[PDB]
Amino acid sequence: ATKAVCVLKGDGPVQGIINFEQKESNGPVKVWGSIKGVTEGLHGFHVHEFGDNTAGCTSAGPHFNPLSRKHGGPKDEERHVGDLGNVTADKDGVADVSIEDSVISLSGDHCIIGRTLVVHEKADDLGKGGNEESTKTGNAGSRLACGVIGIAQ
Amino acid sequence: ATKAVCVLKGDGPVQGIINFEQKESNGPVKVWGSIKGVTEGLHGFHVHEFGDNTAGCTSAGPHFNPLSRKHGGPKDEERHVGDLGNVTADKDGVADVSIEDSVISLSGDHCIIGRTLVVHEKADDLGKGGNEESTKTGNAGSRLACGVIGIAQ
Ligand SMILES: [Cl-]
Ligand SMILES: [Cl-]
Ligand SMILES: [Cu+2]
Ligand SMILES: [Cu+2]
Ligand SMILES: [Zn+2]
Ligand SMILES: [Zn+2]
Repeated sequence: ATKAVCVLKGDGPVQGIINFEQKESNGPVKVWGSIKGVTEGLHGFHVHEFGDNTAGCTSAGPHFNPLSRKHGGPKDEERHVGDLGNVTADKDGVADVSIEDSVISLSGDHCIIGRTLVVHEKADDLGKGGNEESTKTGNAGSRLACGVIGIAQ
Repeated sequence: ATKAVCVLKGDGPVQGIINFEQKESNGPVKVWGSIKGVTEGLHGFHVHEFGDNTAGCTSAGPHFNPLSRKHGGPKDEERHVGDLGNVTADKDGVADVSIEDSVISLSGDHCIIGRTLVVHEKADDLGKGGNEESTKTGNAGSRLACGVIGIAQ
């Protein structure tokens, strides 16, 4: 299988390790791991275009959107390639991440390797929020931690 | 694509930002930037196989070596793809990096996107030391700082 990994860090207490595995060419990508230091509830979770952390998470730019679509949720046909929805933290501030997605890839034009994974302050409204930002960013707010997605063994 | 970036970090603090640019896929990659916090003199400088920083720089594994060749200097035919030689720090502990390399790439099978850039404790002996490690690691010693190479705007 092809594999990738991302270490999430930021300016505050949020940190985690996220794994990716794609067993078959153009097949589903399994995304799993854990994030700690976040508030209980849902937090937006996306791949952003640039693997640039020079000024922290802001340097990663907008959502990864090679097909020029509107923002949505991962279950929607209308979404950015990088739109992985929300992750959910428990009362301890720990989110167990377990996603399977077939729009991201670990090769080709939808490849996410070398791009940035970002966990946000607020929930992503999945494009359902009724204001213009909703179909751009999902209103997920500030970037609490990020990392560059790297090739894994 | 045509640009990449890497934020190097390690204990010291050792800190740097390294940029990569490739005009066309059949051309060389320019590698430039600055590294601070290291001892005066030459330090080994390589792309390692994995973009995995989970336990720091050790997690990046061996030099990026898709052809299974021996370790060398950047000028040599017999080298690893990731063998970028040495960078040189001044009395103030700052290295100004300025390399052009024809073997690394920002696309294709020698693509370094999603891999780890590492600066070392010691100089790289370019495979011309007397010992068996010379033609594996160049005897560059510990890993002072690293980061994952990301796609840049
Ligand atoms: Cl959802
Ligand atoms: Cl040299
Ligand atoms: Cu995001
Ligand atoms: Cu090295
Ligand atoms: Zn989006
Ligand atoms: Zn080498």
